[PDB]
Amino acid sequence: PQFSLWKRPVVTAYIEGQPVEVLLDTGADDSIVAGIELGNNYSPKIVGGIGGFINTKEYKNVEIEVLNKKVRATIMTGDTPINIFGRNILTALGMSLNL
Amino acid sequence: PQFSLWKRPVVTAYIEGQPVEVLLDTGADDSIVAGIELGNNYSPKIVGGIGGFINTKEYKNVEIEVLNKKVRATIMTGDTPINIFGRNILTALGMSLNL
Ligand SMILES: CC(C)CN(C[C@@H](O)[C@H](Cc1ccccc1)NC(=O)O[C@H]1CO[C@H]2OCC[C@H]21)S(=O)(=O)c1ccc(N)cc1
Ligand SMILES: [Cl-]
Ligand SMILES: [Cl-]
Ligand SMILES: [Cl-]
Ligand SMILES: [Cl-]
Ligand SMILES: [Cl-]
Ligand SMILES: [Cl-]
Ligand SMILES: [Cl-]
Ligand SMILES: [Cl-]
Ligand code: NA
Ligand SMILES: [Zn+2]
Ligand SMILES: [Zn+2]
Ligand SMILES: [Zn+2]
Ligand SMILES: [Zn+2]
Ligand SMILES: [Zn+2]
Ligand SMILES: [Zn+2]
Ligand SMILES: [Zn+2]
Ligand SMILES: [Zn+2]
Ligand SMILES: [Zn+2]
Repeated sequence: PQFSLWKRPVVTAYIEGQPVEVLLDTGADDSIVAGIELGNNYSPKIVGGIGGFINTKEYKNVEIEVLNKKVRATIMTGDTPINIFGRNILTALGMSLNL
Repeated sequence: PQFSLWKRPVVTAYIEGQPVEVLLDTGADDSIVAGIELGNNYSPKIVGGIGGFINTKEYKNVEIEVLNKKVRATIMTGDTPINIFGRNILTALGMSLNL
């Protein structure tokens, strides 16, 4: 698939079966999702964005389905205004930025 | 050129001739840089992300040299923690995000 970036590169995904809208974000190291409930097996993490820092819940080895692929990856849940798949997932998917 | 996303995609750009390192960010609609003064002809705007919001100043038709290309583009200035070249610049350069 190819994203020409005239529109946001947004897609739908499942995270442990939970449907989400996510932004493919080359500017993010991590993948941050709001709203989904992945349970109590997490570790707290601190994530910094353009405005400051948030606490997140880090879940390892989470099943994610996106772009017709299935991978395992780390998801952090917390208060992001847009759900983002960062480079930890983009690399698992084999994505690249090209010119 | 290809950015494989194992590392942050950061390159050196020249904005009105001054060198800045910038992050090539598909998750950003627009571009925001710190530490460079672009003057009194702007439109104030607020942008939001993780951690909250920041005040910015939006400048039009700014000279940018990056990835051996020269373009004229919209740039915001503000107290951003990292310099971001968002989709308005990536599309001017003809960049794409591919799987
Ligand atoms: C959260 C996204 C919807 C929007 N952001 C772009 C995003 O790529 C930022 C860009 C970014 C990068 C570093 C620092 C601040 C912001 N990355 C980010 O917040 O990533 C966080 C998750 O992974 C971690 O790795 C980097 C910071 C953490 S943003 O910086 O808030 C932003 C919003 C609007 C514009 N026009 C430009 C930038
Ligand atoms: Cl597009
Ligand atoms: Cl489009
Ligand atoms: Cl499913
Ligand atoms: Cl990281
Ligand atoms: Cl941490
Ligand atoms: Cl960690
Ligand atoms: Cl972080
Ligand atoms: Cl391909
Ligand atoms: Na003016
Ligand atoms: Zn398009
Ligand atoms: Zn499934
Ligand atoms: Zn949407
Ligand atoms: Zn991180
Ligand atoms: Zn992080
Ligand atoms: Zn971790
Ligand atoms: Zn030059
Ligand atoms: Zn400051
Ligand atoms: Zn392919």
